[PDB]
Amino acid sequence: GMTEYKLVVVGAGGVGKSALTIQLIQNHFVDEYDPTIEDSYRKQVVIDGETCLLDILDTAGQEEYSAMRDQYMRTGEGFLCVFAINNTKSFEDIHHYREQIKRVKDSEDVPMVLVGNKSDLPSRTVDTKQAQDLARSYGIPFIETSAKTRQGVDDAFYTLVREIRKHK
Ligand SMILES: C[C@H]1CNCCCN1c1nccc(-c2noc([C@@]3(C)CCCc4sc(N)c(C#N)c43)n2)n1
Ligand SMILES: Nc1nc2c(ncn2[C@@H]2O[C@H](COP(=O)(O)OP(=O)(O)O)[C@@H](O)[C@H]2O)c(=O)[nH]1
Ligand SMILES: [Mg+2]
Repeated sequence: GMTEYKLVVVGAGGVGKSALTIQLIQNHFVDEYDPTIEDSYRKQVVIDGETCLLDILDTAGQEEYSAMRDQYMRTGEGFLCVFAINNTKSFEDIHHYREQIKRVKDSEDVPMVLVGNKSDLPSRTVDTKQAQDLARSYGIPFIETSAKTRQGVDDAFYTLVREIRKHK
């Protein structure tokens, strides 16, 4: 049977969660996607020669710590924690996203990748060393991406699948 991997993309509003998801789905950069739309999208891909089905939840909206939202997020098998390299606040939020993921999964071992998006921009405020060091602190991979140019997009999603495979 073809394995399906449920991946959830999280991070502050405006970091490029939708742009990254749509680059994976459409193979096209979408600079404008209603920031309120939270939805899921599937794609069949080959990852290391194995054809699998990805189901990508692109999160959006206000925080809500409720039984129903926790249940929806608990469906995720792996998470991309996305910040933008020109937005320090988005980077400072990362620990909170990781903490909430571990809380809903009730696990100290949740497949996760740190993603530094907007790598095409010159306006960097978060050094690559700081981001690599954050991923090292938490023992997770770090991928530099640009939804604009497609830099890192497969690397981010496919690495997360590799992390789910290691966990399962
Ligand atoms: C960084 C904080 C600090 N608070 C002030 C506003 C900014 N923040 C903020 N904003 C918007 C969203 C989130 C946020 N934090 O986790 C999450 C996710 C989706 C991640 C996956 C696991 C769970 S489980 C659950 N119920 C969630 C929810 N809602 C989440 N989303 N956090
Ligand atoms: N230059 C650049 N802009 C990006 C990139 N990804 C997203 N954007 C822009 O960042 C803003 C937020 O993107 P969006 O995908 O809506 O973020 P979301 O709120 O996390 O879903 C929009 O103005 C996008 O055009 C990227 O990699 N590079
Ligand atoms: Mg969005």
